[PDB]
Amino acid sequence: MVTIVRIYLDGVYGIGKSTTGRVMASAASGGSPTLYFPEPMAYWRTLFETDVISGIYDTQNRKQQGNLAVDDAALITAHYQSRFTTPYLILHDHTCTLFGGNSLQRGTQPDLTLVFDRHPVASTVCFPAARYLLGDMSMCALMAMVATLPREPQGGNIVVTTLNVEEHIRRLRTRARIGEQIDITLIATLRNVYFMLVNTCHFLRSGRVWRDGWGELPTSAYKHRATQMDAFQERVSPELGDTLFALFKTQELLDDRGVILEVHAWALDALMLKLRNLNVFSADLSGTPRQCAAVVESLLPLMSSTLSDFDSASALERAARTFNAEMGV
Amino acid sequence: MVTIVRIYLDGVYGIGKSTTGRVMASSPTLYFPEPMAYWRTLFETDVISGIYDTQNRKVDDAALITAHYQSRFTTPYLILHDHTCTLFGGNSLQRGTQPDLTLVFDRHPVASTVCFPAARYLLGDMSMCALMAMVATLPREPQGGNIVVTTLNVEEHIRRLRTRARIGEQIDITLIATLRNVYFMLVNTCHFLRSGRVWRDGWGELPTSCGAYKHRATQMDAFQERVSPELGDTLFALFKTQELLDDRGVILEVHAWALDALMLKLRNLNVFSADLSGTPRQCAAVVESLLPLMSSTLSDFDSASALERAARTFNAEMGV
Repeated sequence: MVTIVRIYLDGVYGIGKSTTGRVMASAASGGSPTLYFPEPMAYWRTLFETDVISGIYDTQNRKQQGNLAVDDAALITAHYQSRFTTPYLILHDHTCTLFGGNSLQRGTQPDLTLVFDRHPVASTVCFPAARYLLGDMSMCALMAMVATLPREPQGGNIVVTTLNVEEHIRRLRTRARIGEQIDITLIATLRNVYFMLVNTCHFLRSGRVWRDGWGELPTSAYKHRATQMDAFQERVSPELGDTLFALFKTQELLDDRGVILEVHAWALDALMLKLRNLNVFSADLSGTPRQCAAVVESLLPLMSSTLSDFDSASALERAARTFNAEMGV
Repeated sequence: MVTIVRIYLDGVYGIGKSTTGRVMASSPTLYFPEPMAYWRTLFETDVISGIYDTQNRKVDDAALITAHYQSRFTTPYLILHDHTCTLFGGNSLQRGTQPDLTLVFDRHPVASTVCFPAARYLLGDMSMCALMAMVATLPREPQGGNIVVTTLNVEEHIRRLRTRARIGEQIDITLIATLRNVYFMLVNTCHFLRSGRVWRDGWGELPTSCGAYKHRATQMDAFQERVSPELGDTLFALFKTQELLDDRGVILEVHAWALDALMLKLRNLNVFSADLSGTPRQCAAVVESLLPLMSSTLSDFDSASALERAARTFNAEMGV
């Protein structure tokens, strides 16, 4: 038998996710034998007749320019948003058959650590949520995305990466073209959405449910605040209004009476059940890559581990080798 | 402990599955209808109008808009699946008795995520990429599921669809023919997995489905139901395409994983067929007759009440 700790590293782009993950996988970094699963980049650019990275931001240009109807521009955007998801769903279907069960917090160092660049939450929930709040996407499209989030089986750990805005923009800046513009509005919205995610999991871990405070909560003004730089944070004890659930109390989902339809309630039930099994953490990436790797590394004692066998652990290693080689550039 | 038999009534449209379902409910029987309101009524867009109106291309951008609409068909199915899968219970077994409760669902997630799209790249209206996209979103069927594919001789099917259209309408006959082939492939896939085999058994010794295979899959009566089918009679066969292989002709591992998922997700689907030639009451009788061959799960009193609540709500919210 083999003890396994699995970690999804997530957050806003340009913070230092991949670099931290690669260092964590290194071996110069010590700790437990670690396997890194990078972003499925080939899948997006190189394996099919289209570059989904192109399309996404490009559609936001064609719509601005007046190159495609705004009704069409919300539709082809959505389809690309959908394509981001596919490789994550596939990786998830594959590896969940191998983690094993017996989730526990065992405190000791595992036989083996897995590190995934991004959890399926990123492309099915967070990124679409951002786009909906900015007005690039409808509620109906968001629900299309959100419904495709898979259930996390027992044992999962998600580490959301944090960083002060100054340094984050500075980090994007160094990596940007000549005098290329940075989308401050998107990052600001994406930064809040990830705080809403961290808050949500805290909420659910404290035994609370999306109905706890629903009647009192105002209708979702809300979208203004969602784009406001630093309007949201990691909260000690989260209230419904600090979580993702709050964006769903809007008119498009309610009665004539003002009561949410039971069918959208079912949708919020599913989002809850699906995030239940994600043990949540924060990691500040202020340091150098080495120091970042250590900030995440020191979260291990509170992390959940599963018991798997030697044959599955090997199957996870071939998976990682297969994934790295098939997803590069 | 309440004994539950859930059946998914599925197949190509315009045969009479909804009608059959409604009659079965009139052993107590619940009927979950299609999420019609969800698709047409609850939001600004009409996905049934949309996917038809998007075919005002009759050729490259349409393929992306029709693929997005396909996603929207799926949404309410994933929502209903997530709510009910909690309540069915475990202990799957073919007990051969009349259950305390039988659930009739209009269609399974497999229709919208696999059959209509999931490599519906077939008519060339959608791409392998857009396909993998839908197929990946197929939910895992928990133990005890039963699927009944409705079959109908093509003459009576075409008649039914015609005696339902108005002054200047069309029937996408070429879509109807393809769907009839894809649903046979679905039946065969389940028989094949039940037979103990796996998508790899026959894979090397299968011709690369490229160009010719798609054209064959759109001909009326090109496929049929077989108890012992060849790999080429299944949904697995359509994924051996140049688009998914490397230089040396071997399927990439990531694509292989997608076939495993599809495989695994279909495992607990006990498949049946039913001929819908007769009257609505006869069709229901045909389906009712398969009951003692089906899987049943053991649920608690509280969960079966929740399922009864589920159907009342769903019929209430999804009408028109």
